[PDB]
Amino acid sequence: GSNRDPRDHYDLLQRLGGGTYGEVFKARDKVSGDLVALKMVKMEPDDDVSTLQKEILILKTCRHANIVAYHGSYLWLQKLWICMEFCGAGSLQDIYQVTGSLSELQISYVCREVLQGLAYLHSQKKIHRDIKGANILINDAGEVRLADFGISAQIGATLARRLSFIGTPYWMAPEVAAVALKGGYNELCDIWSLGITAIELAELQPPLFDVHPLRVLFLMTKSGYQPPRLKEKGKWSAAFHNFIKVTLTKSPKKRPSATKMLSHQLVSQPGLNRGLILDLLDKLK
Amino acid sequence: GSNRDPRDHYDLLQRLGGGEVFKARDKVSGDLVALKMVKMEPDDDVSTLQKEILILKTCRHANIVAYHGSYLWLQKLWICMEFCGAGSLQDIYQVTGSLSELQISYVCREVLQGLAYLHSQKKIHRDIKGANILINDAGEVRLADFGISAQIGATLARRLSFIGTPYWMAPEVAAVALKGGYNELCDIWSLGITAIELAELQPPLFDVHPLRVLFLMTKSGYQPPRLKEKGKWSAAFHNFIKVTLTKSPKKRPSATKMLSHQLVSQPGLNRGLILDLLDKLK
Ligand SMILES: CCN(CC)CCNC(=O)c1c(C)[nH]c(/C=C2\C(=O)Nc3ccc(F)cc32)c1C
Ligand SMILES: CCN(CC)CCNC(=O)c1c(C)[nH]c(/C=C2\C(=O)Nc3ccc(F)cc32)c1C
Repeated sequence: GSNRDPRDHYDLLQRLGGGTYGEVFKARDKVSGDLVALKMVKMEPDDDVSTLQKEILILKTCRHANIVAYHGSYLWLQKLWICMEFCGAGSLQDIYQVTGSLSELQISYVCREVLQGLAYLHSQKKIHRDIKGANILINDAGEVRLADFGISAQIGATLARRLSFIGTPYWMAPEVAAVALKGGYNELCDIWSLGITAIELAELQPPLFDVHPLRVLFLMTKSGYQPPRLKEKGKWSAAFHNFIKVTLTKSPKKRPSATKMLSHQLVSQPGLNRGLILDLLDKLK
Repeated sequence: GSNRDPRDHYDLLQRLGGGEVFKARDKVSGDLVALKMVKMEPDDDVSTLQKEILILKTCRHANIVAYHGSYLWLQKLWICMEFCGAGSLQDIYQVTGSLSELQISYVCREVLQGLAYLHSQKKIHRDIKGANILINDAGEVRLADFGISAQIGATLARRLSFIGTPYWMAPEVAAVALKGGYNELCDIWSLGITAIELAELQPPLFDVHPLRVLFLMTKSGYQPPRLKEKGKWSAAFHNFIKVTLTKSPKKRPSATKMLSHQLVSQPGLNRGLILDLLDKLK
């Protein structure tokens, strides 16, 4: 990247979102006039810039239609600015909080595009680790995009010990919870999270959203633990109930991959296109 | 690193611990080393492992195992390091029983020196415990690695935290299941749990389910653990435990500040205390 003021190339506009992790702002390229998203990562004076730089190189090497495009980065006065593709409708959580439940075909389309993104991430030896409505972006043309590629499947692989992770517990696979008492998870943890995300788009929250997050992880490690299910049987077709059953299979040895899931009836059926989301975006008035 | 068989330079002697480690001897110098072996799959990315190795090459301190080189051969990645003859403190205490207070004080002083270094290099260990603290035949103390960068997933527009063993994790690491993050002071808490582990042979609440231990750390009225038998230990050891086990990371002292504590500043802390403990194995 460059050590320069990003205002040299962009007009900084409205705050789109943020958290403790950092902020994201709308902006416009001064030359082209195209809108972009600018991730702003705040640094402390003693933070190691080289580690941030290393992460950026992953954005420079990975490219896919269903992951937000990367345009460049600016390090300036303890702020790291990352230029990404703008997605006008924000996240699916921003959309379903206004619009209400998504239709079965809208969820089918979302899942297909997210599986295309996951199949790519996984082939590049990355694991997303937090697939959920808030981390799936939608543009004005109704196209689906992941906000990042995740990070390497091998974290601390050279260490003589294992490291587990905590993403958002309601979307975490059982074997990630079990790393607190056993060893190992792999890229299939993202397939379970996609199944919870389908329930989250159908119903307006994931299963057990009112239970404490560490109790949700605890219940997943007990024997006789039953994976979650759609609460209304009649409202959804057999194909959707099966997609939920196979994506939410308890054992990762029996859970299908992103490539295998792209052959499932729910996401292989005709009539899945960006137009179904353009209909969802029309419900904002 | 090299793309060649490590057996070109090393005589492999013994399997040590399962993520596989071998004791070996250098063919030219005759010096013993530990060789870590990582099995790779045909489609694994080589650069990701070699990026990790570089971190190993950049960091150097007496209280972390020395790195000697690496070898890639037929989908096996080998990392050559300093050999620590007595193994881990857990391998030692499972035979010898409880460590003495002076032995614990010397161990903590040495680990704090390693952590102060590790933290100045912007790393976090994330799993300080007896099994991850090595001892050599001379009774010197070494961490088995330098940890990983303090920032993992920093560029992501989301919170993602990487987690060690629940019984040794700080309350703010448990709170990550609800909101926010944590910092390097989580290793100071883990060292306080390790001191109780070396004194009692188990960390606090070892019979409670690991996720239940973490759940209790997020509740209102949570109270940190203490040493069980008050009269066996001096007030300096009780105070060391009290300050390292400060619930709030904002009030918990740094490794540098903990190095001025009476327990680890007292005279007579040297490798001889550990040579005594190693005599109990024989
Ligand atoms: C439907 C609109 N919403 C109300 C319901 C408004 C709230 N949501 C919004 O403003 C919003 C918009 C319009 N874009 C983003 C985020 C990103 C974007 O565009 N490219 C990225 C690339 C990476 C990244 F990590 C985030 C983004 C948000 C949160
Ligand atoms: C006497 C042996 N004991 C039986 C009671 C314990 C068994 N354990 C043993 O033998 C043992 C010994 C003698 N060294 C190690 C490991 C390491 C070593 O030396 N340098 C490293 C550097 C990095 C690392 F990740 C591991 C090691 C073990 C497990």
